[PDB]
Amino acid sequence: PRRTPQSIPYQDLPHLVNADGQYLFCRYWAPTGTPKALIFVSHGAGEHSGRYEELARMLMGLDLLVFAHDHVGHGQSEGERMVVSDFHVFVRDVLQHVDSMQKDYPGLPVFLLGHSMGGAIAILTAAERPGHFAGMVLISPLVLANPESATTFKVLAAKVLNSVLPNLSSGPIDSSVLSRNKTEVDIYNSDPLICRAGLKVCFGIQLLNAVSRVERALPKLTVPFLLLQGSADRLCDSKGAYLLMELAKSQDKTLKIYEGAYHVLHKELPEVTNSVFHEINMWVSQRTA
Ligand SMILES: O=C(c1nccs1)N1CCN([C@@H]2CC(=O)N(c3cccc(-c4ccccc4Cl)c3)C2)CC1
Ligand SMILES: [Cl-]
Repeated sequence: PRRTPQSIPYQDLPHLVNADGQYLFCRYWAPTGTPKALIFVSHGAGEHSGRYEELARMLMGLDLLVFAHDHVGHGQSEGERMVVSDFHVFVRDVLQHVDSMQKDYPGLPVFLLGHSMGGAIAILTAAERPGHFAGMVLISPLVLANPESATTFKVLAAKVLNSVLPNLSSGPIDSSVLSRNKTEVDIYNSDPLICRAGLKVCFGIQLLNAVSRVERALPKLTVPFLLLQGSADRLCDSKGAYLLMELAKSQDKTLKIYEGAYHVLHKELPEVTNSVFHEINMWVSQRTA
């Protein structure tokens, strides 16, 4: 039997099989009655769909059907950890899941919610189906990386690829600089479904591809969106949030900046997280009435 990386059979779990034959672990939060809309939650690099439990519960409380999967190489899905043949795999697999749910809830609007790399995936998914999605909620989306970090990575990648230097990595995710909430940092660090390994050069190249593709997509974007961004984001530079506001053609676009907040706004200090939940609730409520 095909099993998760934790050895649990997929036959016992909600799942899908992607176009490459890989099992992806799925998660669903359905309201008791007819949903008003569907919303797909797109997690980021190194994490998984279970990080979004409370936000998903809030959205299902608004009578949306919330759905997600662990991207290939993440969480309880198959694949070598935190690698991908090409970044578009993630987009393709989101569209598979979206298409399979929409046909069983025909006529319902579909939203996207994404954080960080998951926000890049949401942008590229909406740009691939222009006019299709009802709206997108973006939490610190990967639009422009920290320029020092990105430069460092490009230099390292050239040494590995071009000068064949072995076993080099620019390092693992450092959660301590991604939230000011120390309790959330500790919870993340001990989550058994995250990836704590050093960044592989092949995956960093796909993240660079993502940023390049997002840049080309921004003028095609017409989807309504809410963009939430912290001013002290060490990973997704706030300049990218301003770029997205400027270059998207969407007629319905809103930015909220959280002064002093770090990258993971939905796992930040309680005043920030509570605001993030409130703002998402009101934005989605107003667009699902
Ligand atoms: O919940 C948490 C908490 N932190 C503190 C408290 S809670 N999170 C979940 C969300 N991640 C985001 C999601 C995402 O796409 N990220 C991402 C994006 C681009 C690059 C890299 C990267 C950087 C270096 C090495 C390897 C890699 Cl891959 C990571 C990190 C952060 C931690
Ligand atoms: Cl892509």
